[PDB]
Amino acid sequence: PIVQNLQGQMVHQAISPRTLNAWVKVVEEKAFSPEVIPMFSALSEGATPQDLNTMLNTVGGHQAAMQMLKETINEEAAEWDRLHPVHMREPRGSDIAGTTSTLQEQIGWMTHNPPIPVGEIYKRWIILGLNKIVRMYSPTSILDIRQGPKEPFRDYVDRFYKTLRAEQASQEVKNWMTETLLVQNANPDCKTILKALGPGATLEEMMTACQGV
Amino acid sequence: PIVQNLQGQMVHQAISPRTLNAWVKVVEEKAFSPEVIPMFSALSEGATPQDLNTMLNTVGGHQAAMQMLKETINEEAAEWDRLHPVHMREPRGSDIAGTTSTLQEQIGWMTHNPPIPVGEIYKRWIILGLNKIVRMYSPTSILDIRQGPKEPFRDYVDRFYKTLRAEQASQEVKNWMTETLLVQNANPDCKTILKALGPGATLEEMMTACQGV
Amino acid sequence: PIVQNLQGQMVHQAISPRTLNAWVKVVEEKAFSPEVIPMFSALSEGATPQDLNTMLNTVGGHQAAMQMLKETINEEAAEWDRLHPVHMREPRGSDIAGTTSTLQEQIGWMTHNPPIPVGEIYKRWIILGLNKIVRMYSPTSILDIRQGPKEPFRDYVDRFYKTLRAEQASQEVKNWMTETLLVQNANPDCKTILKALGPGATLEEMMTACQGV
Amino acid sequence: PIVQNLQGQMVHQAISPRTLNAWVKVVEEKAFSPEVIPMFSALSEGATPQDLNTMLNTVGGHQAAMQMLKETINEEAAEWDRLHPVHMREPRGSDIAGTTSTLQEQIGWMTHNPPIPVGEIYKRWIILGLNKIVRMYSPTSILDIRQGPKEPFRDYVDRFYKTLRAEQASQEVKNWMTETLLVQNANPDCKTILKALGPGATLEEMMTACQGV
Amino acid sequence: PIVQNLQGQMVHQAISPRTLNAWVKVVEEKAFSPEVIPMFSALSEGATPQDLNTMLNTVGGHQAAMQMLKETINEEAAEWDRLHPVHMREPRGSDIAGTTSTLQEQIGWMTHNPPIPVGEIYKRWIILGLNKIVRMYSPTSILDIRQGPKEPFRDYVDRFYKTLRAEQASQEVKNWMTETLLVQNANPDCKTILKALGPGATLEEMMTACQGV
Amino acid sequence: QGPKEPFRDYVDRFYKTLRAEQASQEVKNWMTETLLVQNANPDCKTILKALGPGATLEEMMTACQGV
Amino acid sequence: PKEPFRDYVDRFYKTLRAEQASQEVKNWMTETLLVQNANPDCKTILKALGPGATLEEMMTACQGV
Amino acid sequence: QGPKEPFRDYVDRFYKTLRAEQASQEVKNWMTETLLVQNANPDCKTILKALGPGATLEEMMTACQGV
Amino acid sequence: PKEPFRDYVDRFYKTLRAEQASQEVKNWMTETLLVQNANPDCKTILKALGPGATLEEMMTACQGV
Amino acid sequence: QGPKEPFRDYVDRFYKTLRAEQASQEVKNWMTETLLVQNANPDCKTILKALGPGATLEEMMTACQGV
Amino acid sequence: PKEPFRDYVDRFYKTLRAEQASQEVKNWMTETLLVQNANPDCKTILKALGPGATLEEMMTACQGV
Amino acid sequence: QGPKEPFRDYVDRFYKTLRAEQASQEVKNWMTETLLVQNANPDCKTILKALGPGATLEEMMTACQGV
Amino acid sequence: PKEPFRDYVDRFYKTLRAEQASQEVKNWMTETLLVQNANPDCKTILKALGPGATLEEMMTACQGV
Amino acid sequence: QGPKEPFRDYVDRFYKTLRAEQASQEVKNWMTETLLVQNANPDCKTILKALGPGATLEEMMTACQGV
Amino acid sequence: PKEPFRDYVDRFYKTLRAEQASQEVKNWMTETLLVQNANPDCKTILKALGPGATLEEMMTACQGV
Repeated sequence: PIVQNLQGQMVHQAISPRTLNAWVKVVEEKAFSPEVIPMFSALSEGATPQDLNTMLNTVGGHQAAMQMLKETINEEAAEWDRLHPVHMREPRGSDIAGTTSTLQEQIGWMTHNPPIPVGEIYKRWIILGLNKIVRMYSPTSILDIRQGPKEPFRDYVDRFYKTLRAEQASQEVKNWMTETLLVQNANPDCKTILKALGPGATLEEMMTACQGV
Repeated sequence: PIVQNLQGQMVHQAISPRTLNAWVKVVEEKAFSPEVIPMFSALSEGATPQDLNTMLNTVGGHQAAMQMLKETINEEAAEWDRLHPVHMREPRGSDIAGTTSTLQEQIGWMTHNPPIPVGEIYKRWIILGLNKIVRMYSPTSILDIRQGPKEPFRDYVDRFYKTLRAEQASQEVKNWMTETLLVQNANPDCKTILKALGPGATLEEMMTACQGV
Repeated sequence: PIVQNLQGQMVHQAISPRTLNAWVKVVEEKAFSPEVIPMFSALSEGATPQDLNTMLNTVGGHQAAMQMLKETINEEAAEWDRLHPVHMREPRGSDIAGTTSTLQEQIGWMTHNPPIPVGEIYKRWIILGLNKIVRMYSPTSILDIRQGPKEPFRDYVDRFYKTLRAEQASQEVKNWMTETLLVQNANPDCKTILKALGPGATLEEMMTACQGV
Repeated sequence: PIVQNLQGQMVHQAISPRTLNAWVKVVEEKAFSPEVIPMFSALSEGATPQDLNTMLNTVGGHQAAMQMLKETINEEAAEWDRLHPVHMREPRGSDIAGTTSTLQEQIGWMTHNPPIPVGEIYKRWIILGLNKIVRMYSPTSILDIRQGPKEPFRDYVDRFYKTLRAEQASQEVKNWMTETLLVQNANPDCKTILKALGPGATLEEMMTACQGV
Repeated sequence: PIVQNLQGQMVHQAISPRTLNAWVKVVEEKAFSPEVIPMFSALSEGATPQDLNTMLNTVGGHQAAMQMLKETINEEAAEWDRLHPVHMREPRGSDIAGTTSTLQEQIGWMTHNPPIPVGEIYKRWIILGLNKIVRMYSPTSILDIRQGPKEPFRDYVDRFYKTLRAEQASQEVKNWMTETLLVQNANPDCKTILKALGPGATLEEMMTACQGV
Repeated sequence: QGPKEPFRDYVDRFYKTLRAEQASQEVKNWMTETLLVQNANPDCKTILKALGPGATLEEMMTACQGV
Repeated sequence: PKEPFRDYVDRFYKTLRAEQASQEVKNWMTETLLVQNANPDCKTILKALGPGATLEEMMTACQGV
Repeated sequence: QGPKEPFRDYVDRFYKTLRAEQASQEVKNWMTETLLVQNANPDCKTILKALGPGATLEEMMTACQGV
Repeated sequence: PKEPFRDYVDRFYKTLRAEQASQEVKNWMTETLLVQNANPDCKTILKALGPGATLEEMMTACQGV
Repeated sequence: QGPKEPFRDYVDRFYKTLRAEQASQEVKNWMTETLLVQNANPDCKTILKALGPGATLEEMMTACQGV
Repeated sequence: PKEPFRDYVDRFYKTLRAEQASQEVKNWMTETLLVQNANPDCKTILKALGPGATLEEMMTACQGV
Repeated sequence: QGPKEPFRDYVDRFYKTLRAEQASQEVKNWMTETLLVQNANPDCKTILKALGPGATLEEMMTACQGV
Repeated sequence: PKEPFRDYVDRFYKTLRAEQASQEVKNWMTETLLVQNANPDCKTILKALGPGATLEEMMTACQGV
Repeated sequence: QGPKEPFRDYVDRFYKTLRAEQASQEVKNWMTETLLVQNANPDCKTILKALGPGATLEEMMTACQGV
Repeated sequence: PKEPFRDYVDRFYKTLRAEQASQEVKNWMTETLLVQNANPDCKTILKALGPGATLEEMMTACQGV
């Protein structure tokens, strides 16, 4: 992170040891279940690119996942260099990625007016790679999720949304999936309740109708 | 949060990374079980509206829940604008919600004399939305909770109160529910013990009578 | 808590958000099992009455438990007013409870010479209420605890002491309970080993005799 | 702990609330399993005797364990007074134990040149008492540990070493126990593999030979 | 760690008590499962050799593991003394290991220009020893890992990679192991799917082909 | 509600009981909304739940007649 | 009896094109009679819509039961 | 208490034993309150628990006679 | 024998309106005799109230057992 | 797809249905890619998955004919 | 029928060395005929490669099925 | 110890073996205390454990004779 | 044989009041003979006390076995 | 290795296969050390593991002949 | 056949004290012949030591198999 020093000038604060341990727990124990993206996004709040690379040094070891992450970062760095050609110096994609930039360059950019938020930029490329990894480690297609013959509708909704949260689908597809597939893949008793609501039903109406089904 | 700087003037302290991770754990792993409201209320102590929005950026992803939260916030923001028409400037509902206000406006209001506690105000609108979400994700009506034929009365009381804590019921209804339904839905042996106490029984008397039932 | 400011004068430090979350976890998940009293006592180290009330705002919601806590606090506040009649001003019971006192009054009392430790006083009234609540939520009388026919003696000793720790019993009764009931309620094989030690046996002798029984 | 104040003079920092809660978790939930000694040793890093007594106020409640701890501390305090007769004043055993010494005496001793490290001294007496308690609560003699007929050798080695770590045995006895009993109490198939290594085998050779046995 | 003091000069900050407790949890509870190396690497960020030795004082007790660690450190210290003969003074291997160096020597080296990063050097020797220990405590050869007849391919990939992460294999061997053994040891149905991809398949292609197999 | 009981008869039983019930009007409001659906016959209950909680008694009867 | 509801509808509206009642009557005819002359199962399903149902609602609800 | 034993007889057994018991008056207080109910016959015990712990022995006998 | 307790009460008080003892006797009559002439099960339930029971307590306790 | 149905017939069924389906072109894109493989016959599905998602319909038919 | 695919290939190419069609024909002969004259199982496996398959792909795919 | 073996005979077996055992005197001290009780016959072992670890061999034999 | 140990003790001490040996003998008589003339089970239990046992220890140990 | 196969024959099978194997010399080193023991017959494998990984092929054969 | 290995050793060395070959031969005799004349099971166990085994290794390994 970045902290105002005793002289009032902004200075680096290293990402604290037990924060990195909380990220190591998230990488090692949750096996890229979709909550890894929220927890990465949270633990890296205000992280400089040096801090973000300090976190990715423990995605290393998951060498298949790390490869997908590195190539996604490189792909986005090239796309940055394409969208923003050459005119502190303005950061190139490798400067955003914290490989070629100095720490003082990173903090300078993040503390500029207007800010050049290279940390919270690079964090988007990393989150996009983590989305690819969460897809790879997903156990099921959304089309495989069906309600158990005695499964509570809440628990099926959780299985469904947890899977949907991993999918590649655009929001327009996720809307269609929510309405059609959540109804379609319910068990026949609960499906009968859901069908009676008609196509415009909110998830609130669906679940409140199916309490104790 | 808000912290007195080295100059003695009040300044922003960002909600720390591992605090946000503790909130991500509460959203992701506890599936809007009713303890999500206490834990939100605790983790957001002294949060500015910018901090609260930083926490809600991880209710996003639970898109059905996030919709209920956004529309509840907008509903309360309109109700604020109705209850407090136009006369720092006094905050409009979108200023309470931290969308249109600056961070310095938020801290200025929260540090005024008397304080204008826009953080601990907005936190009530958020908690009201989380109550709607906790209802939606509740597994059972309070009327579905019945003591198992060999369930310890303590464990049934916990199942009952945990469900009652999710319900929409006003306190007058919750009082009636406690006295009549907790007795009514006990198993017949324990119900016989509870009935013998009469209608005025405290929960202490009920549980102390039913130890080892 | 209370912290020496940059001017050297003592000032309030708010009980930190993730400390309150650790208390919410203790209230919500451990269901007033007896370790709730140690964890309350630990998390509230150096808490002012405003801090303690900030912690009790999450016992609220457990409305039966909260009622027992409020009436125990009020009972102790009246007993304080009785034991210390009217002569900073000396704190009345409601000043100890942090309802009628200002934060500066609370810190002034806690930092006086000699100290008037209104925080670590009020914390005793709260712990006394938590003892009543731990009794109510206890699953068994100490007289119901018997060693399983193949239960290791250590595990029965833990079940016994965990229950004994919840009981109302004075220390003289707890001594008698330890010696007579721990022997009496062992299974007949282990009971035979324990009886052979005679009445003066320490718990160390009992357990070291019963390793691998 | 001890911290350099803004004037550069050393001053007390109270053992933080959530550190005490992490110790309460270690005492309450791990039932004096042998890792309680490492976790006590870690959480009490740089603790003054006042801090250490603040931690032992939650071993209280485990009244049998607390008695063994108190009498071990008193025994060591007398042994200190014997080994160091009367000549800040030099600390007596009760000054090491933080009962008769002031906080400023404790910090003065710990910050002297050479240091008089009354905290990290007293912590040894406490750890010696915790060793007695870990023995009492041990479930088995080391002689009771035998490998299951299909138990992986790693898991038996863990059961064995975890038990050996609780035993009274001197290091010379622990060496003999490791070599003879770990071989002797293996199941006959794995025992056949281990015997083939001869008496000089390292634990590395034993385990690498028994992978997938 | 190392922190800039109020005078701007760099000074020691002790590795905080609850950080050491998080390491004790990692050593005691995770039984040298391979995530112990990431968690050591994370918790020891910026650790001086005195801090690292403070962490290794709780690998002590796992006396077989501690022996492998000590001899690996001594082996690397001798190799350091060989690779860097005698010319602050330049650190010898025992100065890197923090046995013969002073704390001020350690911080002086770590804060030099260019830095002499004795902490993040010594941490490599420790991690190399932890790799030996993780091998010893590994439950299986990579050749023993086979997919269950109904095991999801994701779960077999996790079992495989978790085992591969423990192995001695160089990266060239790990590449060959990934491609040939992951295919070879799949169950015959999933193996049929994997074989159809040909030898060049990425892990992404393998897993996306085997979703719901 | 009985296993074959017409919904108009069950409504009559319910409100006839509710007049004797001694709880306050606030509780009776919650009762009329929650219990009337909860204790309905499983077929009739399935019809009623599809109306949602805002339905009037007239609408509930109009839907459930002949179920 | 067991005629698919779309076929019963087609018969009904084909007849309603022929018989010559006034518009208010034809409205009432569709709304009451299309339900009341339906198969007993279909009639039971259709009454769950109440009196406001358009034909599209009736067909999408019934599905031939 | 026996499976058919009159409560007055069980009280006589209990207090006759309590006079021989060697524990202090503090323990005997706890005994008279806790054990007398705990070891009562399950029917009689069900009557006694409904009186609550503040009941006198006279009240306990007055309630349990003829159970 | 098995008469519902409300009916036994009604018979008793209907009789107590007729027989002419003084008020102190009538008080004692309700309190002792309404219990002691009850059905044996009802009598067993009613004695659990002790001597202080009003008729409302007696009826709400017994419920016809 | 049927247990013995030729893949060209299943493709005809699928796209004939897809023309009647009322969802937007964005959804239909996702449908044509995902559902066509997902609902294929297990043998034919095994052939299709080996082509990967980038395969054209012509390639899918060319592979699955005679499966 | 059940001849191992390598032996069928060897027979085919041994024959293709003898019969005298032009190069474009020989290319088409290997590509179409080596598949179309294969055993029915082998033919089924080989068509999964499409028309671009080299002989090395054909043999490493078929493995004699 | 055998299922019927007199404790004096088991002590003779044990110490006769202990003289042949090659471990150091520190280990033999731990052996004589721990193993002698641990490997005793379950009845005899129950007698021995009640003496506690500080008992002498003479006391152990004096207690276990005729068990 | 199966006589409760308290009764055997009472017989023994009643006899020891009568027979006229000197005090050192009477001490030895209680200590050795009260054990050695006991029932074989009682004797087995009592030897577990060793020679130092007072009569109160003997009775509280034996309990009539 | 076969259930009765002489170790010299299994070594010949293994290295004859290893010459055909297309992996690099680094992989073949790991193969010769790991697989030769791992795939040995359970009796022969038990002999081989007792030699440890540093043993030469000559030592492995010298130990396993006649197993 | 089934003779305990210590007894076979004792017979062998008792004989080796008598027969008069030179020292290099006696070394080879102990090393090869003590194994090769052993019982077939013992011989199988002993070859697992290789040629370097001293008699103490041979006895502590074999244990009479």
